[PDB]
Amino acid sequence: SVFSERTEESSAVQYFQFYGYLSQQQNMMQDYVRTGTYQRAILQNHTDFKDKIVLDVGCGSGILSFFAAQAGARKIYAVEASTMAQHAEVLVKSNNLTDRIVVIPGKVEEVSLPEQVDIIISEPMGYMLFNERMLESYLHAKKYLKPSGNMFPTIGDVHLAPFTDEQLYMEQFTKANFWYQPSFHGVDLSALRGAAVDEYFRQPVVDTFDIRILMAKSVKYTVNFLEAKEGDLHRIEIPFKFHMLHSGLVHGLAFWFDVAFIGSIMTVWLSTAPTEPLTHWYQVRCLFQSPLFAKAGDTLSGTCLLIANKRQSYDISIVAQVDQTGSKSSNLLDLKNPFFRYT
Amino acid sequence: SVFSERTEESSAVQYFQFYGYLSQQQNMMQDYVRTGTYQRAILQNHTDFKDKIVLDVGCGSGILSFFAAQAGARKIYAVEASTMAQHAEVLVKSNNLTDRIVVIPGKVEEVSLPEQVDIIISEPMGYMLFNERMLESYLHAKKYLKPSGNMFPTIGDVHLAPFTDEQLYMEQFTKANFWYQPSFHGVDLSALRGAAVDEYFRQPVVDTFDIRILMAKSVKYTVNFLEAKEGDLHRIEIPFKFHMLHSGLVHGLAFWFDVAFIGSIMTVWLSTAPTEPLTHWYQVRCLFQSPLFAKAGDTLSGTCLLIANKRQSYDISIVAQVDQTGSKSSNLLDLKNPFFRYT
Amino acid sequence: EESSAVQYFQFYGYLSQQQNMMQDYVRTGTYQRAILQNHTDFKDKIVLDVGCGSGILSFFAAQAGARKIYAVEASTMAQHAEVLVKSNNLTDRIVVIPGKVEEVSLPEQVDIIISEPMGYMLFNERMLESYLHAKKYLKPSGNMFPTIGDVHLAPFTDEQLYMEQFTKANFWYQPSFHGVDLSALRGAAVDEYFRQPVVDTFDIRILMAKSVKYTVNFLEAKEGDLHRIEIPFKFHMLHSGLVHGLAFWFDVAFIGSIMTVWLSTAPTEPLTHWYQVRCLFQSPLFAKAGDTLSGTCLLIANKRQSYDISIVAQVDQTGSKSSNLLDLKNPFFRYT
Amino acid sequence: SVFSERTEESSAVQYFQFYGYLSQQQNMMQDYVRTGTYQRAILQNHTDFKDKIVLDVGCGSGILSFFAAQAGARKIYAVEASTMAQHAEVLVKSNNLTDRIVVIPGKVEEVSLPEQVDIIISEPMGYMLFNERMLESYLHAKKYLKPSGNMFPTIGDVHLAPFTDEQLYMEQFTKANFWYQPSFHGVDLSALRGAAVDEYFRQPVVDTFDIRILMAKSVKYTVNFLEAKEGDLHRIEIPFKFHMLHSGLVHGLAFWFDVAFIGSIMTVWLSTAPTEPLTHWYQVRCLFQSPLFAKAGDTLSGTCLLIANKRQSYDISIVAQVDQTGSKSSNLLDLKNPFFRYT
Ligand SMILES: CCOC(=O)C(=O)CN(CC[C@H](N)C(=O)O)C[C@H]1O[C@@H](n2cnc3c(N)ncnc32)[C@H](O)[C@@H]1O
Ligand SMILES: Nc1ncnc2c1ncn2[C@@H]1O[C@H](CSCC[C@H]([NH3+])C(=O)O)[C@@H](O)[C@H]1O
Ligand SMILES: Nc1ncnc2c1ncn2[C@@H]1O[C@H](CSCC[C@H]([NH3+])C(=O)O)[C@@H](O)[C@H]1O
Ligand SMILES: Nc1ncnc2c1ncn2[C@@H]1O[C@H](CSCC[C@H]([NH3+])C(=O)O)[C@@H](O)[C@H]1O
Repeated sequence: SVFSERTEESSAVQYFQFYGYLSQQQNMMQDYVRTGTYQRAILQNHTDFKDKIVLDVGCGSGILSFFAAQAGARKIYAVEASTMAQHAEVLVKSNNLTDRIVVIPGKVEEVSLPEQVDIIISEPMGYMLFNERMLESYLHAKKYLKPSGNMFPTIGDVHLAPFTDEQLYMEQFTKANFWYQPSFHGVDLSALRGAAVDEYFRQPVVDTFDIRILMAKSVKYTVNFLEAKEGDLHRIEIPFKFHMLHSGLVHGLAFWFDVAFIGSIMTVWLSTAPTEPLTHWYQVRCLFQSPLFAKAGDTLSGTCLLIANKRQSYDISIVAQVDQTGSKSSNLLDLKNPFFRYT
Repeated sequence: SVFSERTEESSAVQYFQFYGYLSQQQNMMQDYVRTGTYQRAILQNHTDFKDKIVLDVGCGSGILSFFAAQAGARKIYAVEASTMAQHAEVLVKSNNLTDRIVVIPGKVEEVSLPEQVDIIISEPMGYMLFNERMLESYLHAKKYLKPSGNMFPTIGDVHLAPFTDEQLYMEQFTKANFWYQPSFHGVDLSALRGAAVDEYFRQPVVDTFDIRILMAKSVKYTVNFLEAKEGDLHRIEIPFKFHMLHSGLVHGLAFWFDVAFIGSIMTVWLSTAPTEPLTHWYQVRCLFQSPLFAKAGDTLSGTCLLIANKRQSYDISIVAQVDQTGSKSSNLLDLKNPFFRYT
Repeated sequence: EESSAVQYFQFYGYLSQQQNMMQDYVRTGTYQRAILQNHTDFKDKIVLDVGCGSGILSFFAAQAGARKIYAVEASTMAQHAEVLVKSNNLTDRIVVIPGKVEEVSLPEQVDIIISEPMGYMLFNERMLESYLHAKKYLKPSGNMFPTIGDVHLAPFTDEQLYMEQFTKANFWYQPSFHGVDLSALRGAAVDEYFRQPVVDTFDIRILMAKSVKYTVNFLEAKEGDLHRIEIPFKFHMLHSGLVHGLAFWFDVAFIGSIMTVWLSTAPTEPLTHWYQVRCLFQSPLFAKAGDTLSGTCLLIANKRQSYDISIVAQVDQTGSKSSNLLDLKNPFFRYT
Repeated sequence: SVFSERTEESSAVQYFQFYGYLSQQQNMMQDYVRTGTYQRAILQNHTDFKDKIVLDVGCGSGILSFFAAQAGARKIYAVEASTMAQHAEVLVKSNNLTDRIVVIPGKVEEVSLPEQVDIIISEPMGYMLFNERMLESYLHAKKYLKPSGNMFPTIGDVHLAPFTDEQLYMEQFTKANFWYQPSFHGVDLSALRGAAVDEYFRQPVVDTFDIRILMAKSVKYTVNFLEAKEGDLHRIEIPFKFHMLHSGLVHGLAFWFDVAFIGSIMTVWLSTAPTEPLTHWYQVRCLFQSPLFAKAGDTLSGTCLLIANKRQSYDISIVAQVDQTGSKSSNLLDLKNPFFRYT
């Protein structure tokens, strides 16, 4: 199948084991911004759902299908690959919606749906939008989408901005310098210090931060889910040119994302920006191996290349240069294993 | 091999991947009670190592092998299945111990050793002692042990005691009651309440606690590593009969463990008891879904049954009754998915 | 029901209960203040005291110069009031008439009716109906003391109380209480506990929105108006969080010719023997600051001299709704 | 029925409304002394129950019937007049005991049983044993008892003893003197002081106390439920002669009670004495209007007469005199309206 060909089994097992927990669905559901914004988007665009056929990709508990039901959908196919699928069936039955919602256990790449749909709904966004690579299943599901059908969310924006955080940068060495001692219980650990430094810097940092550490307005990379194909997400090249608003040391790049629901009545935005209330996605920061000095007015240019890997995640490659000085720094990060710093 | 027939590919991959990180090694090493107590056990029993052949099962960073070298071992075979093996060899070289520590990459069930050993060392203890199932590899390694050789640790004591903690119980009940809502954003979730409670209470609670919450003297279950066979750890049946010292609600059972290093010069104990300084193992508590009332003088009897599973952990069944009244509780826990409650 | 009335009037026949009421200085002092400072509404007037008890209000009316006070009391306290009238040398002015105001015959119409008919949440005990019934003896230009009553409602957050009640219900969750499985009743137990209005006081900071007010004008209203009392509400949430229920209190106003005097049982005011009342939701509602919480509190009069209370509340922005039933006759007195 | 004939409608309605609440059943159930002693009494006398026909008078939640089922009864008729009867039916089914326990809604005086029973069980004890007059229903149920049938409880002991408690006594005047003031908001209340004193002294005081307030060994009055007839409980005359152990002022009589379960295997006692752990019955004290001075060695003689009233309670008449001095005191108390003093 399409899913299995792009994912090591070991990862998929863990992934769907993870989403089989009611506690995780609860964790997502209790994020008021998320759930409220999806509900707001679906109900305020009721003309996009009333008497329509809907597909819920990865329905989990089923919450979005029930929202689609509130909006008047004629028939909702709710596909779910984890065991959560049975619980969804339970909720469908207990909410007297069996005539309207059909739970389909399995992967959307592998199940067969009987008819074309007017609209697809889903919540496939991970850290940095793309983590978990579920966006590809979302795009894959358009094989069941009627031409001129719609996608909720309709588009996704990834934002990048350079940041300064001396303490975060210093933290890595403070942790790694554990190994820089000649007699830990009589053992010289120092030979592993460089390896420890490298290991820490390959971890993207998941947490939030004060927006005051940001040194330039973000660069935006847009995925239009109506236009994009699954293959578009295998290699994501995000060039950037930052016009520095502040003078100082740039320690790395900060990441967050927005998604938009573009309905017939209105467009509704779900934002994970550090200027907005915190969500369960937080934000993500990728350090440069070496800080770059920049003056306000200078340009910081380079590339963030996201390469999809077989663990349902991405290898992140960042190259940055201060154009005015030629000072250069890069980093390569493994997004499947982020460091959760939030407290 | 013995390891692969009894272990899922997915679980083993994540396990040995997990232990491939220097940061996790740093976390274990920075547990001073653990590391210091091991070093104390090995050095104070230097005669059990002097000019001896040693096997270190799962050497990780190699720290125990270095202790064995400090104590005068002539040759140490250090077996390690994760990529950490590469790092351990780096340390063996930078510490000029190549003539004495031989790193052998691979699983102890699969590698070939050149000779039998006089003593086996390892740190195979997990949560509730048994989690991760490394004790089976530790016991499996005895095929390389000479007829009158020794094991460090030599024995392991599991301790059980009932506790009262209304707040923890109500905490979990508070979490589970989310699924009690009849109108979460208009959706009746209640049909799943029972499912939510089951899932939450199946999580052993990992943390520490004040000893005064204990309602009776602990019961001890001893595993003798010198005599026990690997197969013995597939199904562990722990009967218990507590003589209640205090009247009140028993909300569940608390678990911790001791291990002993029985050397020629001394017996050295490593304890994770709540009366002792905290370790990275903390303590473990298994909640009853419903508490049992008992009076001082009553006896609380039952069985704790541990079933080894394919995810390198245990299915826990706890059945307990207040003998005088017939008040009974039965519970099942999934040790692989614990609740980390500390700070 | 005869059964309810017997207990009611036996309860009010005890001197200790009168003492308990009298020793509420806010109540007694505020009543006295309302009557004396509007003394011209009583001076040389005819008064009816509905449910006079010990007679204290009739005595206030006498102090204000009333020419004649008919003090109606159905409990045996009526006999104690007459003792006080004699020992206070007011036989020429206070006439105790034992019996129910619905059943006695009065010699003349009155200029003003006084009474203390307020129960928990104002309406408990359904004595307001007797008060309004008594208006048959009221002159066209007559007055009522109190004249109006305001019921105040506000959403509140109080996790401690909610878990307190759930902890109690959790008893019925046991699969083996002395070997007996009680759990099949847990749903019934929760329902019962959560049907208890909680009588006590609280810190005003638990309130999550400015209160909503429902006013009953005793001068205008009919007895019949009180069998079904429908109180709609729309709260504009000031704080984000879990709404665990609705808090209730009441004010009454004595609108006299000289001044208006207010008696308040609000949590911002000194405590009275009425405290305040809270109705818990079985499931709390999450609301954000700025959201709207709308719904209805419906009071249906029953034959046990009280009301069946249905509270339905909804967060308008999410559709999260909670429904609840309270038996006002059996409250939980939490105050200590 | 005999029940409707001895109780005003108003009282019975309130009584059975009161007992229709689960919280009330719960409070009785959570009295461990009570519930546990009944369970012990029934299980330890299993030969009095195994394959027998049982009558449970006023089963409430049904708990005693379930104890009888545990002891092996072939059949239990569980009679209950409040709406609790319904909830009892639910528990019998959910506990898979419909073939052995038959819930019979109604008053034991009014329902019909299909057959005679071997043993009657009940918990009919009120304050000072006799309050609520349920013992008459219990004795009435003997119309269904086989000759040589048994009753659990089998006997009831009411204990009386003189006590000294100056503070309790003074409390009464402190409370009544509220009315002894010439200008309560301008009103002279004093004419009612005597009535207030009266009202307070007519209330039996419910609470517990230090046994050291007792001034003589108690006198015991026994009801043998096997022999007694309903009518025996309408008028209960308890003569007493106390031999004073301590010198001082006697302020009244303290009351408590025991019941005994006289089975074929053993006798089990349920005691509410102030020397025993507290129960929901506490103890009861009836004050004398005027205290009596007694010397150690003096005799305090008199009568406690309990007269049943239609409010399902008793009018208590107590007359006592110190024989050596002739000083005399009386009190008339209404057990229906006690003062709950316990704090
Ligand atoms: C929570 C406290 O509740 C209260 O405020 C009251 O009910 C006030 N209480 C006490 C107030 C008292 N007057 C005082 O201020 O001293 C009501 C009194 O009115 C009597 N009564 C109730 N119905 C009655 C009826 N149809 N006909 C005649 N009498 C009635 C009652 O027997 C009682 O004596
Ligand atoms: N290819 C796939 N096919 C089906 N379900 C999937 C797939 N990939 C991920 N999922 C599920 O999609 C869900 C993403 S989480 C969103 C769940 C739910 N719609 C909610 O908003 O609460 C998880 O339950 C995953 O198990
Ligand atoms: N069957 C096995 N064979 C070899 N190594 C193993 C096996 N099971 C676990 N391990 C490794 O053993 C280690 C357990 S942690 C103990 C490491 C070291 N003794 C120290 O105290 O620092 C990890 O590095 C695991 O990867
Ligand atoms: N005459 C009567 N007939 C039937 N039930 C009665 C009668 N009098 C009292 N009861 C009930 O008897 C119970 C008294 S206490 C509850 C006793 C129960 N067996 C237990 O141990 O928990 C109440 O449920 C009353 O409603």
